[PDB]
Amino acid sequence: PQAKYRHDYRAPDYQITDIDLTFDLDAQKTVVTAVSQAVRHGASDAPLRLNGEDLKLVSVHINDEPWTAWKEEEGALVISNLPERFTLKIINEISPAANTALEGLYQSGDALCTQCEAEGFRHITYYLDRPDVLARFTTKIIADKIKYPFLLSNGNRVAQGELENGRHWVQWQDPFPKPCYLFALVAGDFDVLRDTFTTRSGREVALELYVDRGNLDRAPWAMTSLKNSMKWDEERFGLEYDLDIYMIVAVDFFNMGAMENKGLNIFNSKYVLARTDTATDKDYLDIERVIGHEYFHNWTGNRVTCRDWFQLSLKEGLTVFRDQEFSSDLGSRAVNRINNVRTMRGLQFAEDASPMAHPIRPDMVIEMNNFYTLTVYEKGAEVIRMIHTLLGEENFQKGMQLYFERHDGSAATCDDFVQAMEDASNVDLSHFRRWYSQSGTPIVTVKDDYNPETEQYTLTISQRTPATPDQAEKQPLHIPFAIELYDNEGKVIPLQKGGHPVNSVLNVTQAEQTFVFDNVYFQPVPALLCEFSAPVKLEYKWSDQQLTFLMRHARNDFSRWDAAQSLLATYIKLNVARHQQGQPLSLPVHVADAFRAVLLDEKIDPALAAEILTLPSVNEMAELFDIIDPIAIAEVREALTRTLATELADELLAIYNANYQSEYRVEHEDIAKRTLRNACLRFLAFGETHLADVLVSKQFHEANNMTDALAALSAAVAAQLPCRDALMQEYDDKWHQNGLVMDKWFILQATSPAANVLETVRGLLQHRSFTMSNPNRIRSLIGAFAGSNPAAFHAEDGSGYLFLVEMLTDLNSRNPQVASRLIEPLIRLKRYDAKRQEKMRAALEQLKGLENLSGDLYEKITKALA
Ligand SMILES: N[C@@H](Cc1c[nH]c2ccccc12)C(=O)O
Ligand code: NA
Ligand code: NA
Ligand SMILES: [Zn+2]
Repeated sequence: PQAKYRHDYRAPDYQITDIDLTFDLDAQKTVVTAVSQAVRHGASDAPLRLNGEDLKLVSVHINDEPWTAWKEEEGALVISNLPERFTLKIINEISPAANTALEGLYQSGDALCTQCEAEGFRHITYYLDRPDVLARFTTKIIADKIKYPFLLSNGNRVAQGELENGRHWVQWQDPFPKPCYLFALVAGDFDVLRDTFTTRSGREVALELYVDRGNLDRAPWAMTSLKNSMKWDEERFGLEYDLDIYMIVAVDFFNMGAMENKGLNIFNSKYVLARTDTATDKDYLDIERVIGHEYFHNWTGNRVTCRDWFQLSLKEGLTVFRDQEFSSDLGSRAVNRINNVRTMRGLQFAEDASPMAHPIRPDMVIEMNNFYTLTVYEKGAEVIRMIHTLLGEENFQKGMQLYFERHDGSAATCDDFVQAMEDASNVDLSHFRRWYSQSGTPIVTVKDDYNPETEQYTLTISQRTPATPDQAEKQPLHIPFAIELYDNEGKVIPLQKGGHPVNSVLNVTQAEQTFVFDNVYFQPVPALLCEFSAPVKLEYKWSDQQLTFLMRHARNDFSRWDAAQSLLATYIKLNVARHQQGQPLSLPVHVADAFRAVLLDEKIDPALAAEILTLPSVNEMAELFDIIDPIAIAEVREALTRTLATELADELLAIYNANYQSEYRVEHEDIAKRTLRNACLRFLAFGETHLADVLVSKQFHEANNMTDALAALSAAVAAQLPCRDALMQEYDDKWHQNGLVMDKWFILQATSPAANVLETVRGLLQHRSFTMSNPNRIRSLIGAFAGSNPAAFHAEDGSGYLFLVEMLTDLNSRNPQVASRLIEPLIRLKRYDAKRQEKMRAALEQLKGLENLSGDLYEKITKALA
């Protein structure tokens, strides 16, 4: 497999302006007829090079003349000796039923559906499968009427007819030129939820949600979320939907989350289907986020698309930023920010420290499907958010407006977007652009001094980004570094110098810099990197008392949570070192006291309290350490939970009881109380065994919603309570027919602290609700074990690695995209001790030797073994 390079970008030799597709659909053999209007832009002797994968070519015509001047080669059809403008007609066959990779045209249950991003359309026909080629599509679909009564593609229905032998057809036209990755086709039999949204300017939009027969009871929340998304994009960004119909199809078999195909989004059913007895608060909020995300792509991705795939973050960073802003505006901004920061520090930082490290705009890609990453998406959003911090909302929106004005109807670059922001705002972003080209996580070190003689406070701030495997050279970035200074009363000290106010967002642009503030009338307690103002590691020598002071006094809820994280980090590190020496947990009394105060504080938002009372995950804890000890981390997390459960037992029960809610509502105040109550339950499960078992079993059985039922079941598994097996069996018996609900149970099985977890996981490969044919099942059982049970995955006997090798040997052939998701825990080997590294290296070497090794795995394995 050959690497492709961003610096090799060249405008295409040919454009296609219009394509008319016909599908004669059948699961075994689909015939595709594609009639494209092409125009040569390059040299008169340049051949037309069409991408194609696994196609059976039937015929090639140019202006209806059977063409003799062509050859097929690896991944391509190369057509020579063409006029400047011509009609290309290709007929080819494909086999949806044979498509286990779920890219191109494939089967999802009884339905046929497509996935074309990034380079899936070339699995359907020979085409210019590159996103800077935009064409107007029309799509004719011919199929068996009984099997496929609904035949959907992008845009509007313009023709329909009936044929002999029980077949029918529909033709669709989408007026907006698009790259082929935004093409979609769906055929099948569905229940349809229909509704309407009227845009602010009065365009009435038909909304249609297609779900498997029998699932209409689970569709209204997604529909509500769609309307919410449409309204928000109007209010916040001034953007209206631009077509007459908005279709969403929920499919059970899907490699990712959802796909923004113009006017015909295709969603993993996990991000559509919800009922109060099947879905948790988190599921509801995820459906909201993902519905919003795909909707927001209509402008940031569709109306303006990507010139090439190295520009992926142009749409993904900006659309993730938009979905976060949406969720934050509608819900708790603090809880959203907190959770997004947990993801950055606990998951994205790990990727940036790994062999797969890349800038948000990559320079080199072998398999583009490998680059739909925490970096491109989540760090991409942090970079957008930094622009927002630097510009402020008004200038940011001016930048958005200039971006659309310039680039609407075209494929653009990351640099185009940055230039629009810079030009609209008059803020210089030339240095800022390095965030697009540099990989790795900057470390920002802060030292301070208070001078009582002069009433000056001095911050000396330094930065460095360690070298990464992809980049030997690193340079200083433009880091927006937000601060707040507090006096002894918890009041904010005005920032000023030489008689002028100073902006609280410091521009940290050098390797080292000093900032001096005057009229600092009392020695301050600083709040540093407020609202996680840049995606960086902060090094500052906090005292415990400074941190508990911030937990009490900090103005923004994020700062209060973040101070608690810094307080915990010190004692997590302490207790992991202790674990390694065979010593039990040690925690100062004043630390337990800070958490008691949070529990008992009547004024604190329960949403905030709940997050402070949610310990960092084992993945967040891992990032505190150069070399990860996953067993020590897991056991310390449990010991810390048990210690707090004992110290806080009375308070935890009081708050648990106080937050009881008889009515279940998917409403932010109720969700916040429930999140707090269940945070309390988690500790209570790890307290005195009989009371724990009673509380947990009672909640599981009395729950009137899945959030409370699953919180109880999860606690029973985590604390290995007596009731565990009975409750787990009860859930299986009730829910085994429901794959999405069973995913929750597979996750609990996979992440269990039980000594025999791997045995159980292997046995579950035979479970009635599990199948290797479904990405959701695979991720919930196998992915959760390897990625979310590092203590078991990294068992000292190497059994976890051997298990994953077995699974990846299957998935490499079946579904390389899912295989490549699942190999990630193995490529982290350099973070582990020598003995583990050698077993992980052996595992990777076994996979490297596989017959028919996918490009997806090849790329990751070679980087890991380098
Ligand atoms: N474009 C989708 C992501 C996606 C869905 N399916 C895919 C398959 C391959 C690559 C990306 C995807 C999004 O970010 O909203
Ligand atoms: Na809000
Ligand atoms: Na100091
Ligand atoms: Zn996206």
